[PDB]
Amino acid sequence: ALASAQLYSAFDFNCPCLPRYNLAYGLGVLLVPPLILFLLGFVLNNNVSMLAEEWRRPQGQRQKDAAVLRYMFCSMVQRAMIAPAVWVSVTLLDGKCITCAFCTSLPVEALGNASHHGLPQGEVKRVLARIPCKEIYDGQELIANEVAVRYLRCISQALGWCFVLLMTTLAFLVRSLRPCFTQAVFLKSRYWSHYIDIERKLFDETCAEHAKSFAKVCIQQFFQGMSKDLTATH
Amino acid sequence: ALASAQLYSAFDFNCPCLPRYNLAYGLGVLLVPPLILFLLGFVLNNNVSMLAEEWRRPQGQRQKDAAVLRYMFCSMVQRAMIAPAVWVSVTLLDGKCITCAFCTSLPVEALGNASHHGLPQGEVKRVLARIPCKEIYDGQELIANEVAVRYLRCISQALGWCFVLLMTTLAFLVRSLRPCFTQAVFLKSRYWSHYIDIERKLFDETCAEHAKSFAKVCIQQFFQGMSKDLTATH
Amino acid sequence: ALASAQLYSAFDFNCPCLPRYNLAYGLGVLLVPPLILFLLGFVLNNNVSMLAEEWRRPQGQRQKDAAVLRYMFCSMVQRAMIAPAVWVSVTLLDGKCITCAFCTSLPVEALGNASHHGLPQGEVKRVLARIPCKEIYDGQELIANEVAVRYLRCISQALGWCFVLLMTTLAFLVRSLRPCFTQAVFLKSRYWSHYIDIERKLFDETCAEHAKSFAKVCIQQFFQGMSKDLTATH
Amino acid sequence: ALASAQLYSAFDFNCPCLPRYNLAYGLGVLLVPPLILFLLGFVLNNNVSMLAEEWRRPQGQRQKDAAVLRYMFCSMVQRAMIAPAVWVSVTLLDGKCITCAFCTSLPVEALGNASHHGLPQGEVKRVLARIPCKEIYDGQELIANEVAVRYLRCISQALGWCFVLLMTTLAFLVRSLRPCFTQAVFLKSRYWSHYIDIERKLFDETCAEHAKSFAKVCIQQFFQGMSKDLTATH
Amino acid sequence: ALASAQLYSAFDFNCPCLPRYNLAYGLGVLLVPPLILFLLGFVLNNNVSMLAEEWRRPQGQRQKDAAVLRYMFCSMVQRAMIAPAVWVSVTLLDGKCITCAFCTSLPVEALGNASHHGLPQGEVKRVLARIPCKEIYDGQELIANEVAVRYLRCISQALGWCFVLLMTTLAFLVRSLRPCFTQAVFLKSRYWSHYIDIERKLFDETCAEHAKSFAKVCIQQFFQGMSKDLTATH
Amino acid sequence: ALASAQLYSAFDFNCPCLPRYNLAYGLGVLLVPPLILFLLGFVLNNNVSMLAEEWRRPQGQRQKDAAVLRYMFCSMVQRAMIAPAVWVSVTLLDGKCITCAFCTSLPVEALGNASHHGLPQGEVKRVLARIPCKEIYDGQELIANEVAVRYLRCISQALGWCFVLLMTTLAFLVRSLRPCFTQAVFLKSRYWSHYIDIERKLFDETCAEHAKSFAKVCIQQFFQGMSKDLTATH
Amino acid sequence: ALASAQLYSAFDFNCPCLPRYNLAYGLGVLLVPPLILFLLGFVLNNNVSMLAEEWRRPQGQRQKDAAVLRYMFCSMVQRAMIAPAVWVSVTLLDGKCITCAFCTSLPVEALGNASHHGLPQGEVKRVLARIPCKEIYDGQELIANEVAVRYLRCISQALGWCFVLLMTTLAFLVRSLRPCFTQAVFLKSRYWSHYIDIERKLFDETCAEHAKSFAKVCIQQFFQGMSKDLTATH
Amino acid sequence: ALASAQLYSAFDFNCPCLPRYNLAYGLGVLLVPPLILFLLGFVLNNNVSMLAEEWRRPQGQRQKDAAVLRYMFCSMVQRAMIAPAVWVSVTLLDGKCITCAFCTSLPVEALGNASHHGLPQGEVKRVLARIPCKEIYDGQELIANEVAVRYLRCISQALGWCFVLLMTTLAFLVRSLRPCFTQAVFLKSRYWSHYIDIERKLFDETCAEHAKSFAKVCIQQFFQGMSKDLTATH
Ligand SMILES: CCCCCCCC/C=C\CCCCCCCC(=O)O[C@@H](COC(=O)CCCCCCCCCCCCCCC)COP(=O)([O-])OCC[N+](C)(C)C
Ligand SMILES: CCCCCCCC/C=C\CCCCCCCC(=O)O[C@@H](COC(=O)CCCCCCCCCCCCCCC)COP(=O)([O-])OCC[N+](C)(C)C
Ligand SMILES: CCCCCCCC/C=C\CCCCCCCC(=O)O[C@@H](COC(=O)CCCCCCCCCCCCCCC)COP(=O)([O-])OCC[N+](C)(C)C
Repeated sequence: ALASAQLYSAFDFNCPCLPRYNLAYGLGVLLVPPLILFLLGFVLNNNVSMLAEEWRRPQGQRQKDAAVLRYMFCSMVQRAMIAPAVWVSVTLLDGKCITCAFCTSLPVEALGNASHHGLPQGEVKRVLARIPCKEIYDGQELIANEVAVRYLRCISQALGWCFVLLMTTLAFLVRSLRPCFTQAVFLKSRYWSHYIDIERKLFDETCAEHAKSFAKVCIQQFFQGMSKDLTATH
Repeated sequence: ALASAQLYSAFDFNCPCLPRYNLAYGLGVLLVPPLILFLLGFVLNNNVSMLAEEWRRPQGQRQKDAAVLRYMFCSMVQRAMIAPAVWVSVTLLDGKCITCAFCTSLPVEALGNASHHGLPQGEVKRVLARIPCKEIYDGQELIANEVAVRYLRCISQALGWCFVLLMTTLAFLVRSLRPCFTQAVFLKSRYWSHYIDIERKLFDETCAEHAKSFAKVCIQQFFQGMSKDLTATH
Repeated sequence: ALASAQLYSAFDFNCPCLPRYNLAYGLGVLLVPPLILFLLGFVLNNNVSMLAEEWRRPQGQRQKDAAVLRYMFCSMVQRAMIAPAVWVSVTLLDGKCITCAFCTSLPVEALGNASHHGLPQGEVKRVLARIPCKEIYDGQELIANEVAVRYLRCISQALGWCFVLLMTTLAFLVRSLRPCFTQAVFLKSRYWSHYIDIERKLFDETCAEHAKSFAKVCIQQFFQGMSKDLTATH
Repeated sequence: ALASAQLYSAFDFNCPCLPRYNLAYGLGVLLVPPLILFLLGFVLNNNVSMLAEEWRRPQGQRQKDAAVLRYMFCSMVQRAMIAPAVWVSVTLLDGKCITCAFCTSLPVEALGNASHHGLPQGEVKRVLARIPCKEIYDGQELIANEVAVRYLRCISQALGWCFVLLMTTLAFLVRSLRPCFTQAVFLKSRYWSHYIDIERKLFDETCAEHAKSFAKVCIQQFFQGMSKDLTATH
Repeated sequence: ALASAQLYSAFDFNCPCLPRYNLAYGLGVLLVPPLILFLLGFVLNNNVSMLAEEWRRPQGQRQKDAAVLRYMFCSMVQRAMIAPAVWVSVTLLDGKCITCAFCTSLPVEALGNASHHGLPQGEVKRVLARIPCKEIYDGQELIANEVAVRYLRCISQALGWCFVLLMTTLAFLVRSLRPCFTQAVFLKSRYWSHYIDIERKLFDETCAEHAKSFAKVCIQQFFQGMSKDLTATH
Repeated sequence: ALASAQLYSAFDFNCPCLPRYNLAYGLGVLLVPPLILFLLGFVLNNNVSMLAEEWRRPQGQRQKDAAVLRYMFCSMVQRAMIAPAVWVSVTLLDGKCITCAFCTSLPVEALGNASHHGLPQGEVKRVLARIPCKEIYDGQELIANEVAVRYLRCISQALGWCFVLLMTTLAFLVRSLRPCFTQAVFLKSRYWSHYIDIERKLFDETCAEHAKSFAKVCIQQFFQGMSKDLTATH
Repeated sequence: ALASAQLYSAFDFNCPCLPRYNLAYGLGVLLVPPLILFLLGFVLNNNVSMLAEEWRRPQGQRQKDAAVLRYMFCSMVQRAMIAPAVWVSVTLLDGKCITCAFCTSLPVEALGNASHHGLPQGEVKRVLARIPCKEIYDGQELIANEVAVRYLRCISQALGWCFVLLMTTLAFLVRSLRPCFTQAVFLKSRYWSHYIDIERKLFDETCAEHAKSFAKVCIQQFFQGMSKDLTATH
Repeated sequence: ALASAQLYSAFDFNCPCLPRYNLAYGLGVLLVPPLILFLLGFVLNNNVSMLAEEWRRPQGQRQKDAAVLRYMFCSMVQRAMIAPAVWVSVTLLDGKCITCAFCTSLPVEALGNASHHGLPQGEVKRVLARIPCKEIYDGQELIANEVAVRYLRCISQALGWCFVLLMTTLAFLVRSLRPCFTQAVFLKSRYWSHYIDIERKLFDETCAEHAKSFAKVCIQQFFQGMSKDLTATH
């Protein structure tokens, strides 16, 4: 979870100031890295195999239970949401992922300069699009680069807090209510966990103990056959 | 509690210098993050489920007691107030959350420049609003940017200390008085806590001990059936 | 105690250069933060409840003693004075809390420039008041900003050391004399402390031991009722 | 795995701005260091010898099993892919390895300057090739150096995330499915590991114990033969 | 002792360049902080009360001895001198505490400029006094500010080493000679220390052991009276 | 091994820009430091003496074995190659050791300026030789100093990776194949190691135990002969 | 010993450029701090009292021995020389303590400028004396300030190494020869040390054990006399 | 050994640019510090006394042996060479100790400027000598200061590596050959070491045990004679 925030510093955002690629490159940085951390939430878990080994059979003779599986699945999905939830928020509290996503859509005749200063309806996208990357901006007449960053960098943080609110309100709601939390079905899941754990621990003990009783018959053939006597003796 | 103060440095405040959005964006940074830490105070607690499982039934056959619940609820709410209390204070001891909230309301004909220098009653909001963000300020004639920050940044810290005073005086008052602190009802709550704890500890012992007595009948079927003899023996 | 000094660095002093608000904003930073740490000295203590539970009854049937309470009260007040004592001193060894408190009162015709250079008796407050905040000072003729800071920043440190002297001389005096230090009454207080401590420790032992004898009758109802047999057995 | 990322900082990339060598020097930094970490993944493993000692005999009398080997091989290859997978991604999230690979191929008459400004079809490679190394660039007329880095540095990160997605989706797929994961064959592999380990541990015990029973007959010949008496005695 | 040196860095010396206040503000920083650390040396000690409780009675029936007290007193005073001794030296090895103490007294017609350049006998104090604070110095003609700091900053360090010499020579003298060091009286003091220590340790044992035998009769009244039965039993 | 890389930072490379000394000073920094670490690999080992003590006799009556020695020798040589292998690579990934080795050999009429601009065939070495040390370069006309460093600094890193590839491919090959790895001869070597170790440990025990039985007869002659009585007794 | 070197950084050398005071202030920094560390070497030792208590009596009835004292004295003096030896060397390896000691004595007509350029035989001291403190130097004609520092700063380090040589040669000589190192007298000194140590350890045991047998009769008078009963019992 | 390298940073080299003193001051920094560390290698050893006590007698009745001494001596000398060996090398890998040693000897008519530009055969030493200390160099015509440092700073490092090679080749040679390494004589030396060690350990035990049996008769005379009764009893 903590690695989700620090890796954002390693990434070096930069938006290609082009008309139709901004909307692609912006959202992609917003949604795809979440999707990675979602799937990555499963492979790090250990019970993922049991579901596939169990859910693979479309015959109904499944071993564990019809209801315990639904619980264990719905539980594992919850502990996965934490990683992508952190990413989508902390990236929304910066604006850079959003400042160049919709930069080619804001209104200029409302908060910026006048409605028109002598440019067609096509170059406006050609000119507004370069709002980020404050080193090549040919639209200082149409709107100030310093202001148009404030208007958008602000709107981002609104979605930032309004997102974190709707997220925590959801955790507070499922953490204290019905969604497959029943007392009976809970004991089954917690019990089958210990069965899986002491199995692996108890198996390793018997195997190693079986070898030690068997390897000794081999190590008495390398010995007593080299020379049966050391020549280096004085 | 300590994470409430350090996260303020991670956030990068910046106020959109517009007439009617300041008052929105200012207060929102003041109140919403508190509301997050309030709800977050519950989900981190563990007894939250017991209340919902208990308070859900609107029938009166509740198990624990009619009075113990009211205590445990009123206790949990107290340990939640600490987080949002720290946020609302330390953010009030900076002014940035408040300097742009009411910047479009102070009087200019009292501490600033003269009463009027040739501007209508509409642009004053248009001009005063940009007092923060000291890079685009077209009102150096109407009031100095250096002074108008002092007048407001000062008034903030007054509410800062005056808030922390009324807060600590409240803690000192409830920490040594009546609010459901009775000796009898207290023992019930402290007793039902240990019942919940040694339950989980004592349950895990019996389950694991039950598996170990049962798994051994399975591990004697993988063994003694592979070959009953190692071929690698010399 | 140590947090009293370090928090001073977190606070960012700045004095609103106005005529009648300096005297308010100055002293407030001097006295109010002390008052916070005073009350905060009680809520962190644990015996505060016993006094309120005991001193509440205005009937005279108080349990502990008529004299032991007076000792325990007068003792707790002493260990509270340490925090505000550190604050009022270390803030007096800087002048910033005092340089703008009385900056509108010093004499100019004594150490500064000439007695009068052509200004009325009203603007002198209007002009002298801005002595701190060395970026907008319209009184370079009436007195040098570099000198008038020395005269006041010096007078502060006089009260600084003269305060710490009168403080330590008071600690040295009460630490080795009469103020309710009698041998008899002392043993009562030290004895009732251990009674309060081993009570809480001894109570938790019996309660937890009572549950463990009782929870076992419940955990034999979830078991032996699931199936009495594992289906996953080979 | 972690050393794969940090060593990238030690390496100091720099692309020789020549026409036909870019495409060589670029890909080489992309593919060769992966190939090193692949082979290096084997030599650090310990079971590599057993395969060669076993797979060397092309006669079919192999000792372990016909199926266990295929598992152990296919398992070892998996834990090797992690190192080169990290390299090829983190180097694709920078562009420098890719910005000079294809810099001599992008279109100029699409996103850059005009289609032609008076240069033949040969020097374009001669001029475009020096796009990186922003100190000797004789093509400021044909396309801006600041823009042409954005267009390519962006396209890299697309392959960056699109690579990491297809990678993690592959791990999630093989981590929960068929590829030689059968229960029977698994026990063989895990069992032959312990045999190899307790062998080395049990052999060292017997050898050292055999010497200690034998060395003592030698150390009684250096002693009792020096003088049988110390001369330094008083 | 070590805190005496480091606190000097926290203090921010600055000398008010006035005629008759230098001599006051200079010595005060030299002597007063010593006097604080002297008295502070007592309150941190623990035997201070015994002297006051003993020396208070002006009747001669004192308990301990007529001679042991004189030893214990003369011993405690010695371990106090270490703190102020460090302060007065390390502050003398800087000159700032002394450079502005006597700056208005040095001779100008000896090492500085000529004897007289056209100023009365009053302004010389008015002009020489501002020698420190090298930002407002109207006496560059009468003596160079760079030289007059060397002459005084040097004389300080002479008293610095000459002080530390006379100090260590005093410690070496009393550390190996007569001043109430007799063998007989020494054993009394060292013996009465252990009596005071094992007293407090042995008292706490009996009191706590007495409560535990008594509290149990109270904790059997909260129990067995709540309900004698848990309702939450299944 | 790790000290091989860090010591490179301590060394301060600098190439004497002369015609025929570059080729000497360059290669010397490349090959000689390797040769040091090779020989240093032996003296740090401990079995080096046994070979010399054994291989010295050119008579054939050698004690250990005719075959075990060849193994132990060929093993020790392998663990020595690691140090010089790291040096020759990491120094090839910088170019400075190679940029001035062959700087007087590259072609100028291929990638640099024109074929000839008015200089004989002798001064070209006189002029090209100073390509490194970019402070005295009299050949800005014949070829740019910025480009000619790229051409050579690049060619180095080609040999860098191409070297590390051929190295790791060699380790992977000998780590899993024939070169005196036979099972029989291996047990001899591993067995004679323990003999050497427990010998030194077992010898030190007997010697120290022999002295302690003998020193006691000496320490009863200094005692009981001083005076047989202390005079300081009271 | 190590504190002798680090304290040199704390001291801030600066030489008063005057004719006859240099020679004083220079040597004083060289010799006096040594003399401090010499005497300080004794007071930190513990056997210093025994000598004074023993050597005080000029009667010849001394207790320990006529010869053992001479050894213990000559031993303690040796372990004191280490501190001042380090100071006098490391301060000689800088020149600042010596560059201004003899700066008014070097020859100018030998390594500096010409023999005479128009100044009397008195001002030469007046002018040469200010050679250090390279901010006010009125002798740039008579000799360069940059050179005359080299000539003297060099001569210092000659005495630096030549001192450390004669010092270590002395330690090597006394560390392996006659100066009261005899075997007989050595055992006396080493024996009387243990007598002094186990005395203090054995005395503290008996005294504390004597109090504990005695304090108990006092603690049974504060108890059983308060009330013999707690009133707080329920 | 490691302190030999770090102390080089503490020393601040600087060469007095004079004709005949360079050759002195240069070599002195090269050879003398080695000679210090050589002698210092002995005094830190402990067996140095035994040799002097033994080798002092020129009579032939020496106690240990005629051959063991020669071994122990030749062994101790070896472990001393390590310190000065490190110094002479790491100082040769910088040139500063050598750049000003022979700076007044290199040829100018070979690698520098022309053979003669109008100066006699005497001033050449007068002018070449100041080659280091690149702030006063009056020979920019005769040879460039930047080049003449390269020519000499290079030649140093040749002797640097060529020295370390001949050194390590010597260690590798004596570490595996004849120089008094015989098996018989080795056991004597290793045996007499343990005799010396357990002697000191066993002596301290008997002496301390003898005092404890004797001090008790003294501590029963200070006790039972003070008063035989405490007066402070209640
Ligand atoms: C300071 C530290 C810095 C941190 C870094 C931060 C940045 C991080 C950025 C990114 C992180 C990305 C992580 C990737 C996923 C990791 C797991 C994995 O890969 O395992 C899989 C790999 O084995 C396979 O099955 C893949 C095989 C596909 C072939 C790929 C060709 C590679 C050669 C190149 C030729 C290219 C030519 C084409 C050119 C386009 C499966 O093996 P496993 O054993 O089952 O894995 C267990 C996984 N577990 C451990 C998670 C449980
Ligand atoms: C902060 C730290 C910095 C990190 C550094 C980061 C940078 C890293 C960069 C690069 C890392 C490169 C690592 C190399 C591989 C290492 C392993 C190895 O080499 O072992 C082999 C070496 O022994 C041989 O078999 C090779 C012999 C070939 C002769 C080479 C001539 C050398 C002389 C020069 C003349 C040249 C003249 C020609 C000039 C062109 C085999 O021995 P082993 O005992 O079986 O090895 C076990 C290996 N194990 C330990 C892995 C299990
Ligand atoms: C942060 C830390 C910095 C790291 C530093 C990095 C830089 C490192 C740079 C370089 C490292 C170089 C290391 C050198 C080799 C070390 C080992 C050695 O020397 O031992 C030998 C020395 O004893 C001898 O046998 C040599 C005697 C030759 C005489 C030399 C004259 C010296 C006086 C000067 C007059 C000159 C006059 C002429 C002027 C030209 C043998 O003794 P040993 O007991 O058998 O040794 C065991 C060795 N072992 C411990 C390895 C097992």
